[PDB]
Amino acid sequence: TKSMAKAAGVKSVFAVGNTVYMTSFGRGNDAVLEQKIVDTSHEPLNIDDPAYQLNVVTMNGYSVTGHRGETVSAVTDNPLRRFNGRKPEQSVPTDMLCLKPTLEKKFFGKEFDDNIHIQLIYNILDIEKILAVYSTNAIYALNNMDFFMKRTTDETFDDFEKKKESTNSREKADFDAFEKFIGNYRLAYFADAFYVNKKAKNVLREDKELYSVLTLIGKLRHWCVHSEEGRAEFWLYKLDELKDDFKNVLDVVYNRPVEEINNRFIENNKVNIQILGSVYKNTDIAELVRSYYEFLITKKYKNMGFSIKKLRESMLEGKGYADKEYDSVRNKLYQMTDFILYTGYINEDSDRADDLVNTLRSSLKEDDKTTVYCKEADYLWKKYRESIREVADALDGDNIKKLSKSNIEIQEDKLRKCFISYADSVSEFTKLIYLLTRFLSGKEINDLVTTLINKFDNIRSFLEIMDELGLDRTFTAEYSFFEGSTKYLAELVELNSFVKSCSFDINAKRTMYRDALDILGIESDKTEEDIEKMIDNILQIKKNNGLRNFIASNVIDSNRFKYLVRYGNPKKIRETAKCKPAVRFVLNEIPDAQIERYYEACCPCSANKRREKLADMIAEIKFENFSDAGNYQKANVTSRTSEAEIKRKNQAIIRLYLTVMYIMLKNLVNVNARYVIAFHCVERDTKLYAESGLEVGNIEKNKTNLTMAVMGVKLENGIIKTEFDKSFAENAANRYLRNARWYKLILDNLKKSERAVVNEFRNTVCHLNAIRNININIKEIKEVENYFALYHYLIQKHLENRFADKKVERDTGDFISKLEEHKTYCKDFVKAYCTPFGYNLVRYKNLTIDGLFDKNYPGKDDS
RNA sequence: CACCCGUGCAAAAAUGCAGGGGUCUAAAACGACCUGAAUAUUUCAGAUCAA
Ligand SMILES: [Mg+2]
Repeated sequence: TKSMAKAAGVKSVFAVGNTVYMTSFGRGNDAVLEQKIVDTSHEPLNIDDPAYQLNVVTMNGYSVTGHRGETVSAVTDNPLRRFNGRKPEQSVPTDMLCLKPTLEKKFFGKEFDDNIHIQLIYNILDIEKILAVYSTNAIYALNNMDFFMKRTTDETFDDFEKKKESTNSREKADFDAFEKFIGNYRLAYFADAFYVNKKAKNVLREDKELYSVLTLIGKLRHWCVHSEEGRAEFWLYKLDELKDDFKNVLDVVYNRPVEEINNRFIENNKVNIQILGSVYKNTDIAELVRSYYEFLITKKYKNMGFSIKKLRESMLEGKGYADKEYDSVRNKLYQMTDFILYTGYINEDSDRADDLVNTLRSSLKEDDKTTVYCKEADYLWKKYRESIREVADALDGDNIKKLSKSNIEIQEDKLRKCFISYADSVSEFTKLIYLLTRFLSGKEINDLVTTLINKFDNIRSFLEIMDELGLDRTFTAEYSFFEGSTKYLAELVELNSFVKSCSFDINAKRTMYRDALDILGIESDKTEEDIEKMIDNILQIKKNNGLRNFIASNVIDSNRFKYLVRYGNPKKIRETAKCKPAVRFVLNEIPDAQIERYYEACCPCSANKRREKLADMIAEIKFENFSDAGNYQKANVTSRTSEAEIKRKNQAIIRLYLTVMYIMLKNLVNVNARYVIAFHCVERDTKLYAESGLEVGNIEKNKTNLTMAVMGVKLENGIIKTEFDKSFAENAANRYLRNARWYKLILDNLKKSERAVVNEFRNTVCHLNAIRNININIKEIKEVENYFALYHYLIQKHLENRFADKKVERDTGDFISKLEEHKTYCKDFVKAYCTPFGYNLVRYKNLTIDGLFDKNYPGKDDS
C-alpha cells in the first residue's frame, strides 16, 4: 500500500540543470544529502553513515536498497524524463497548472531552472489556504447574532469615533452598528478576548480595544480571501508596521495564560512532583521539575519520532487498571507513566528509540507497525512495573489530601530558564493567530497550528539545502518574512502548549439560562411572561439552587453547547432535531458498543431497535422533564440510590441530545470549509494567469470567466455559440485540460449554468447563510445517506427560496423541479454551479462526486 | 477502489502487468493531528455561577 522508496530512506529527488540530486531522511523533517547523478555517473555524498546504496542506475530509473531497520530494495524515477517518454528528452518539469515561472518571478525575483523553489511555494500557498478557512468560521460566530467586511487597520478608534457625530448616512450607521455589537450578551462566550478580571470581578474591556480586536481579524479575512492588488497584499507579512493600538491588545491577551501557568507552577502541580520524588529517590528534585515542566507544558514527548500512548495502551491493556475504581485517578496515572517512558528514552534507552524510528519508517503495512509497538511494550512492562504500582497505590484518595496540604520549598533556578517567553519577545504573527483561536472550537485549533508547524518546517528544510548547493535563496524585499522561518517555527511550538490548556470561564449570567432551556425544549403554550418566571424560580429571585447547578453543569459547561451557540442559534437547533432521518443518520454512524452504553442508562433488544428509541426520545425533550432536579442534584452519581439512578438517567439524555447535534453542525461547516478554499483559489489563480499574458477579465460579475479563458472559449450574447473541437483542448492553457474528455464534459455542464446563481453560491458558502438558516432549508427530505447529500440539499433549497419570484432558464427550472419531486439533492445540479473551478480537474471531481469527496468515506467514480 | 507521469508487453489508440509522485486534491514517510462519538496548568462528587 505504501511507497517502497520512502521505506528505503528516500526522501526526495531534485533536478538542477542537467544534474540530478537526491536526499534522505534525517532527524524529523531534516534533509540529508545523498548521491548526485549526471547521466549514469553517481558521486556518493555523506560517506559516513549512508541510509541506502543505489545498486543499478540508468537514464529512466534509479534502483536503491536501504541499510536501516528492515532492509528494503526499491526503484525510483527520473524527473527530467517527465512528460518525455514516448514522443528535449531531458528538461525540468513544470506544474500541472503551467504556472511555475510566475510564482518564482513573484516571491523570488527571477526564473530558475530548478524544481526546488516550486516545492517551497506550494507550502506558502497552503497556509493562506488554511488561514482563509478559519478566518471565515471566526467572523461567522460574530456575525450570526457589511460592518465586518470593509475593515482595516488604518482606522484607529480615535478616527472611528468621529463617525458618531457624522451627518452622513453610512458613517452614522457604521458607528451605530458598533454600539449594537458591544451591547450584546453573546460576547460572554468569547470571554478570553473580550473580558478581563477586575472588590474584584470579571467585566468587559475598554471600548477602544474591542474595536482593535475584531478590526484585526476582520482584515485577515478580507486579505486571505482576496488578491489585494496594491501595497496591502503584504499585510500579514509586514506586521511590524502596525499602530500601537493593535500591538498592545495582542500583548495583553497573549500574557494572561503564561502568568496563570508559570507565576506559580509548583503549588498547583504540587501533587505529581511529590509522587515522583518517591520513585526517583536518587535524582535531585530541582532538575526533575525542569523535566516535568518541559514534558507537560512544552510537550516534548510529542516530537520524539514515535507515539508514547500507543506503547502505553499496549503495555497496561489487561493489567487491571481499567476498572471503575480507577476513574478519577486515571489521568493522574497516565501523566506519570508517559513521563517514566520519556525520561527512559531521553538518556539511557536512546539507542532503543532510534531503532524504533528507523523500523517504523521501513514498514509497508500497518500490521507491521502495530506489532513493533506490541513488541517493545512487554519489555517496558517487565521493566517499569513496581514504579507503576508504586504510583497507583499512592493516588488512593486520602493520600492526596496530605500531599495537597504540605509545605515544600524548591529552587526555581533551573526552571526559570525553561519558561515560556512573554509577548515582548515573540512576534506579531504568532500573537495574531492566538487571538484568532479564541473564536474557534477545539478540533479546529489543532488542525490550524499543527498544519502550520509542518509547513514552516517544510519551508525550513529546503532553505538549508539550497545553501549547501549555492543557489539564490534570497526572497524579494517584500517577502523577507520567511528568512526567519526558523524563528516563527519554534514560537508556534510553544503556542501548541497552552492554546488548548487554559480557558477562562465566566460565572454564568441569566441570559445563558434562557438559551439553555430553548435549546433543550420549551412547551408550546408558554408565553414570554411565563418563561421569565420559570428562570425566576431557578435563580430564586432560604434558597435552594440545586436546579441552577444542573442547568449549568450538564449544559453550559459542556464543550458541545459552547459550540452550538457560536455557530448556531439555539431555537433553530431544537426545531432542527425534529428531522428524524438526519438525526437517525447520526445514530447509525455510531458503533453499537456506544449505543448499548447510552441505552442501558437511559432505558431504566437489538441495535436498530435501541437506535429508534433514542431517536424519538430526542424528538420529545423538554426543560419541564428536568424541573424536578432540585431533589437529586446533591446525590452522588456513583452511589446506589433512586436519586442517583434518576440523575444519571437525566444526564445522559442531555449528553446525547447535544452530542448528536454537535456532529451534524460540525460536519456541515467542515464541508463548507472546503468550498471557501475553492473560491480562494479562484481569486488566487486569476491574478496569476492574468500576469502571465493571458486575458481573463473581471470575475466578481462572473465566476466562470477564468475556466473559459483557460479553454479559449467565450460567450457572445449571454451564452456560448462555440462548439466542441480538439484544436482547443491541445491548445489549452494548463496540463489538466489538454485531455479531450474532461474538456468536453465541463463544456456541457458550463453551457447550462447561469451567472446569477453562481454569484449567490459564493455568498452562501463564504458567509455561511445556508446553515445560518438551517431549519428553514431542511424542512423535508426522505433520507440521508451522507453529509455530502445533506449540505447539497440545503444550499439548493436556499436557492429555491431565493429564486422563487425571479427569471430562470429551462436548465435551472428542470433541476429545481427535480428537487421537489425527489426530496433530495440533484446530482446534475451540483456540477452546474460548481463549474467555476474546472481549470483544476481533480478538485472539480472530488467536490462534485460522492466517494471522491472525503478520504475516510470512499466510493466509486461516475464513468 | 480518483488525477497525472515513466517503464515492459498486446496494440494503433486505447487496453492488461509492475511501480513512482512534497513539484496532483483537505492529502509525501515517522510523528503530531483529523475521521471520533474520547476536555486537561487543577483527583472526583457536592457547594460556589445576576444583581
Ligand atoms: Mg501540496
